[PDB]
Amino acid sequence: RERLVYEVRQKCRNIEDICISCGSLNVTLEHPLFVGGMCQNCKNCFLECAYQYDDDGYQSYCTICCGGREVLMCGNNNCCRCFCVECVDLLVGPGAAQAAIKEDPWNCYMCGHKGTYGLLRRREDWPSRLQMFFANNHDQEFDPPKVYPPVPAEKRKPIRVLSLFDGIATGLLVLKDLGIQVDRYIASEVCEDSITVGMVRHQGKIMYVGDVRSVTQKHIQEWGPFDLVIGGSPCNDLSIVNPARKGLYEGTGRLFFEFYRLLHDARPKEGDDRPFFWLFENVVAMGVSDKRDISRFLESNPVMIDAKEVSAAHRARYFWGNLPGMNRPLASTVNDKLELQECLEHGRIAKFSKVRTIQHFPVFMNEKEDILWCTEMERVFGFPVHYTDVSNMSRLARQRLLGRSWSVPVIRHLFAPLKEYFACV
Amino acid sequence: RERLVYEVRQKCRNIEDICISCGSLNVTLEHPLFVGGMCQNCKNCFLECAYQYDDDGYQSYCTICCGGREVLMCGNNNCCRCFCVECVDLLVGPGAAQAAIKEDPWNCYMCGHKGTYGLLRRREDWPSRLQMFFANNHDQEFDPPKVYPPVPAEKRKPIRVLSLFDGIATGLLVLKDLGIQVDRYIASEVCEDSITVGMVRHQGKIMYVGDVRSVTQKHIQEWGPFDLVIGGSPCNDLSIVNPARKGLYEGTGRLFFEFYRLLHDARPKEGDDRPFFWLFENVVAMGVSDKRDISRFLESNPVMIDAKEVSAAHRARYFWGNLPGMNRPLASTVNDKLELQECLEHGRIAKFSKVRTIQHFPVFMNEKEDILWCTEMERVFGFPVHYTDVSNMSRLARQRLLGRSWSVPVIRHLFAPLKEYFACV
Ligand SMILES: Nc1ncnc2c1ncn2[C@@H]1O[C@H](CSCC[C@H](N)C(=O)O)[C@@H](O)[C@H]1O
Ligand SMILES: Nc1ncnc2c1ncn2[C@@H]1O[C@H](CSCC[C@H](N)C(=O)O)[C@@H](O)[C@H]1O
Ligand SMILES: [Zn+2]
Ligand SMILES: [Zn+2]
Ligand SMILES: [Zn+2]
Ligand SMILES: [Zn+2]
Ligand SMILES: [Zn+2]
Ligand SMILES: [Zn+2]
Repeated sequence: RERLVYEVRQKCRNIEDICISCGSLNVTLEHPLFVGGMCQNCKNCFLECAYQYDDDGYQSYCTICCGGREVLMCGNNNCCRCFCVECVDLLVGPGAAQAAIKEDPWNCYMCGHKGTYGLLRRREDWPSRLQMFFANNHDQEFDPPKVYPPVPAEKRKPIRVLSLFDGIATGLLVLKDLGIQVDRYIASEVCEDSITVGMVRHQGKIMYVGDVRSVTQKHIQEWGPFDLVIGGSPCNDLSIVNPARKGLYEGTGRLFFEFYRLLHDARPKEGDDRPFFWLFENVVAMGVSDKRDISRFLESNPVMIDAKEVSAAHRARYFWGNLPGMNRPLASTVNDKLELQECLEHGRIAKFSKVRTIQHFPVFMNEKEDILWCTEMERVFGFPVHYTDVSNMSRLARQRLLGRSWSVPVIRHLFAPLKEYFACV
Repeated sequence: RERLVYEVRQKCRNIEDICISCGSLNVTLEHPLFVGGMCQNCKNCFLECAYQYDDDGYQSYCTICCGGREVLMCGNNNCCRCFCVECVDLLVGPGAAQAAIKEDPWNCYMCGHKGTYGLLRRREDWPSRLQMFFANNHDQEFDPPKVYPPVPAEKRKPIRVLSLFDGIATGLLVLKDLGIQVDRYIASEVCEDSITVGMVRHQGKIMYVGDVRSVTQKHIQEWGPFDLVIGGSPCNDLSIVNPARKGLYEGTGRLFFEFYRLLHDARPKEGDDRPFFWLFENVVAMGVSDKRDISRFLESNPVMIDAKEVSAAHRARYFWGNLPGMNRPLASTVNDKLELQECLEHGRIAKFSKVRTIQHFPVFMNEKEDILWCTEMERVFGFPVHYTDVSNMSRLARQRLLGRSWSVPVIRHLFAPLKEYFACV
């Protein structure tokens, strides 16, 4: 693309007529953040790569092209973006990257105070375009989810939940917080610590099953009709945060199908018009063909929901499902804490306003750099105070346990219209 | 196990009380071919490894322990077994392997003419035990397939077939050979050569679809009710014959679920008691957890069927399904050719009686070593004479095309009782 952008700056080619990521001429889209066109292969790359972060908490690849060999990290607080040397040679000029390295307090171009440069200019409604960009994923066209008519209030009954990959029983907790009567809560999980957390916090009510692969269709039938089936595949191997990324499709992908199977096992037959609901959860840093196969099998379009809208964590997650109002915008109640500082312990001050979890140690306390405490990690994700202090487990394990979990106010947002279909306390 | 077999030969321990594969004390089974016990981990290893062959046409690992670091290949004609140096040190004695290397015309212990040795003796009903060994896979317990009562002859109608991973239309060909009227034959396939083969040989009757992943439930509904859904996942990546074995679960495993999905899409509802039948096919050289997940999802027990019983090829394949009489023993009609020589062209003589396809070049013609000709490969698998000579394709591709296919008399054996449920020509 060096010669093509030579012709762009000579006013012989429009920058909007060229794909600013790789220099392709097959322009179909516009680049959502900056000025230029966008080809489809770069859209797939952008889907996979944009929200991939390294162990330093900064982006794994360049923000522009979603590739790049050596990148520029950003000095500005809470910003995690990177711009590779090659991109800066076109849009800011030749040698601007090598000169920009030497600028010790440097701000990236999404954070630049001027907001206007010569060849590169920032497009104004970029957050709106970022939200629209996932609606722009009409390549995987699917039929709209079947809307079930509301059951009258006197006729409502307690909800029954099959919860696969339950973890620390975030789903049941949220259902309690919403005041929905829970007839029963069947849960499959294999990690003993998470089992214990659920046992204690939910007071023996949870009927514990073993591995998901031991659950047969006969099991599904004899454990009574289910009203709500929920689950989230393992995300630790999909996430770029784990240093030992042996594979992505291995382990986690197989377990996905387990959800798939039991979903069909729990689904009412056609002609049985009783209300039935399901939710699957996954990370945004995933493969495109992976995401397609998931969308193909669950026969639906993903919704991306980021917890930043309602909580103090960057937690962007896909939610497939047929719960009513899964698309509607997220509202943050006053109880929710949109600033990191409100979630800290007294005596601590946060330089950060959000913690990126999908400047390693986020806290300045007594002029020293510390990790968030376990009870604060609970407060960040919306869990009740001292939620995971049940058994005698190490801090590393307990942090890990909290880290995998669903963001509580997001899950409250999703589960809230179920109150219109089931009984209240 | 060296010290344990020291105590075995001192008449202080029974060889039947020790696992002769790895020396484990957790004896649950008996070794099917030879004298000793067998632990469960070695059973899983034996399931994965026994029918794995290298590119030389001989076994990938030792026959005894299904491991081994350096193996002894067998001199006897058509025998492909290998025995590693370590195994021969216990059962035949120390240094017997190094001395046995020096014996230039050497026979392995499954082929030895005496049939009786000191520590190792061959158990007599080993083929019967080999057949029973797959019935011995009761670890994956499942309910018996639902038997549908026979429809009266006057009421019978033409069969409708959804055929995924169709290849060269072996299924429709076999249905024609059985004289079953075929209302329609919907087929998904992506390889153009195989499409062409089916087009020509089946005279435009086949309605060709694209990739299986583009077939929706709506497609399944609007293409009319299906009476028979069949398919076999890609086996080239699972097979050890391809040198570039990057993975086994990638590509082929994902495509398996496609079958799974469309099967549920094509299945009649409960309460609709109309006859419906399905068949899935796969190779025997596969992983145990892979085989378990397949058995879990199709909710059935595999049947292993080897084509040697009815054809001139070693073609051991798993068949899941609910077709009546899928367990019953295979009969070879006089038309079928149990000897390789009958399948050769005139002027050729086969040293081999069977061709192992899952001394590379199987034929001595004019005192020279040659590959089987394409028309003979067709004759080996039971295809009609000159079946794949349709378009202008290379020999390597055309052999490959034939190689993937289902064995015709095996498929005839499976499909034969469908004549009791549908209309005849
Ligand atoms: N085979 C298996 N069966 C059930 N759970 C499993 C499993 N393998 C891994 N898991 C669990 O699946 C979870 C995935 S992340 C769980 C998030 C959950 N929604 C929460 O709020 O905590 C992990 O806790 C892991 O322990
Ligand atoms: N995505 C896909 N959709 C349909 N077929 C595919 C496919 N990917 C690979 N295949 C085909 O699946 C076949 C698997 S082996 C086919 C055997 C078949 N029963 C026969 O008699 O020939 C291959 O021919 C391969 O071309
Ligand atoms: Zn591009
Ligand atoms: Zn870049
Ligand atoms: Zn910045
Ligand atoms: Zn053993
Ligand atoms: Zn061995
Ligand atoms: Zn032999």
